[PDB]
Amino acid sequence: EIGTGFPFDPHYVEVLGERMHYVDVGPRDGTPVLFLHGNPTSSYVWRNIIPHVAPTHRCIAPDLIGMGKSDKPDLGYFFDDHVRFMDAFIEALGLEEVVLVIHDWGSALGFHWAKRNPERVKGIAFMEFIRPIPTWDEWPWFAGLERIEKNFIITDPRLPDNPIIFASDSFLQLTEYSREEILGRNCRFLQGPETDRATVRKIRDAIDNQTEVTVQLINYTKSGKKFWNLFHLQPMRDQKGDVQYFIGVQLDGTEHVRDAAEREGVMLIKKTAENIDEAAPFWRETFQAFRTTDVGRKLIIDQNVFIEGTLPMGVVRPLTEVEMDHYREPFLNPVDREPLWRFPNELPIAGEPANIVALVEEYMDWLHQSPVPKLLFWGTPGVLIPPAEAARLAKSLPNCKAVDIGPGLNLLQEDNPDLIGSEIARWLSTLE
Ligand SMILES: CCCCCCOCCOCCNC(=O)c1ccc(C(=O)O)c(C2=C3C=CC(=[N+]4CC(F)C4)C=C3[Si](C)(C)c3cc(N4CC(F)C4)ccc32)c1
Ligand SMILES: Cc1cc2nc3c(=O)[nH]c(=O)nc-3n(C[C@H](O)[C@H](O)[C@H](O)COP(=O)(O)O)c2cc1C
Ligand SMILES: [Cl-]
Repeated sequence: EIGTGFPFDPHYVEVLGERMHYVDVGPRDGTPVLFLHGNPTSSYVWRNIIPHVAPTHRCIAPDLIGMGKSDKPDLGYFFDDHVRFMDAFIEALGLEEVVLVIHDWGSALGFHWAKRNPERVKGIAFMEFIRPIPTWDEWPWFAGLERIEKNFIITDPRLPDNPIIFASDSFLQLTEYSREEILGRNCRFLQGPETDRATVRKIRDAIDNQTEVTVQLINYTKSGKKFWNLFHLQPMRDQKGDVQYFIGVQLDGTEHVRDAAEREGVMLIKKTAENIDEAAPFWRETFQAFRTTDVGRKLIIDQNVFIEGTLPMGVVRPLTEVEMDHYREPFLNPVDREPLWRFPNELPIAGEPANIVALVEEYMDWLHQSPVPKLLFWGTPGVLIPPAEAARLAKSLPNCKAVDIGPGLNLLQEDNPDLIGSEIARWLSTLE
């Protein structure tokens, strides 16, 4: 299993009148590697990465102020507050040059620090980072829905060849493929020799006409088992009425009951498609409600929805109870939940807040002209970084090597720590 323990002795340092906790392991003479977590996590999100780096390099992972084992003073916990504390933390440890490993709001911290101190950053690994998000349409409404008891997939017709970017657990059961064997491919891989080609044209024509179609079709499991697949597809449109996704709903079994009962099956998958489409904007409207005072604080501070509801929906795989208690630990007291609510209100989406938008633009500009080595991880569908944006950055950023970690949402270290860690370790070998 992926590791659930946290086998690191605590270290502490006084920072602007407040105590911060950090992990500090590995050798001590060379360039240190600084790990910056974001919301709603802590140095715990790095627990299975650091062991890949520790044999060769020093590993420093602080808990942001207000989080983890660090003190919890009375602040607004604005991004500017975290900036002051991290500035002071780095100076308090005496750090000179560093390599950065950064995630979420840790990455706004790391990129903002590098822009102001470029000759001290010898390389940057980043994943799911803070970028200006132009429109709420780019926020994936489907994030974290893999366990919904409904057989459906989402395709992104704007990626080459309309690949699958989401597959519910049910769809894995039906086809016998794992999520890593499904995402990023066109759903036509389920077809085989006895698939009626005239039916495949009916699907191809309808998709080209951006229109719904319902068919029954011969498909194959990963193990070669033929089965009748009764499935319905239909587009989803964004706020401009343009198709940004297709939704597919499949019915379970080799059927063979695809007659008379077919009229009930057809009605069931059509009804499921409509119900999912009806709910998609409410799924996405949750973060918008977070970004409000009276409702957002009742959800996140009074109810703890960010820990109990958003955090598991940022991992494709299920988090165990042990792992959920580690993330719960700093926030058992409702009064300590301020940084959970202020972070999403700082996110630069659709131009607000203007001050954070400007700041992230400034360091994005820096990163585009900086020769510093860059290692970027991304998953499907991701949350902050959709695949298309990962692809764009892989070509825009100089000295950038991009790594696809497989299925992933926001806490990519939790879906595939062994790849992220080993990739970081080989990368570090190629540096100065
Ligand atoms: C730096 C950037 C950070 C990255 C952020 C990552 O973003 C990931 C996606 O964002 C999701 C935002 N949206 C919500 O959080 C949300 C919305 C609605 C619901 C809902 O129930 O309708 C919930 C929600 C729960 C919500 C609250 C819950 N309590 C409060 C008590 F403490 C328990 C429980 C669940 Si629940 C254990 C009954 C639950 C289950 C669920 N199905 C399980 C799986 F099959 C999907 C879906 C939603 C919930 C959650
Ligand atoms: C949302 C969606 C779901 C689909 N699901 C399946 C499926 O489950 N099985 C299948 O054989 N084809 C499925 N397809 C069809 C293929 O992806 C493809 O569009 C079809 O084979 C016609 O295209 P082609 O002639 O270029 O192969 C789906 C298409 C969409 C848009
Ligand atoms: Cl956030």
